[PDB]
Amino acid sequence: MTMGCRHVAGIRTVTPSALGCEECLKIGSPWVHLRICRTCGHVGCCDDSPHKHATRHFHATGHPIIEGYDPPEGWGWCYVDEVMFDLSDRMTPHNGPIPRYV
Ligand SMILES: [Zn+2]
Ligand SMILES: [Zn+2]
Repeated sequence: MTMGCRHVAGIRTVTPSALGCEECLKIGSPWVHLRICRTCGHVGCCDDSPHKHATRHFHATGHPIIEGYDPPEGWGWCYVDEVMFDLSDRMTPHNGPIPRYV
């Protein structure tokens, strides 16, 4: 899909902390789509969502590469690069059934 930047060389297959955006789950609120780090395994709603968990989390932890978990297409977005590359065979397995609200 896209040439992976050096950041990709340090990402692995991780395990999600929840069945969706943990922050949204804390208040029982829906999400649009989910982005999980290929590092800490923590999930978050995209910046397309008004909650913006993935973006604030990125700034908080420094995890620039996220994967679409809610849409398990198998791609990795690197915030600092703005490039979306392929993770088709490395895609994170489901730890449960993700509640698609939207
Ligand atoms: Zn990068
Ligand atoms: Zn993270």
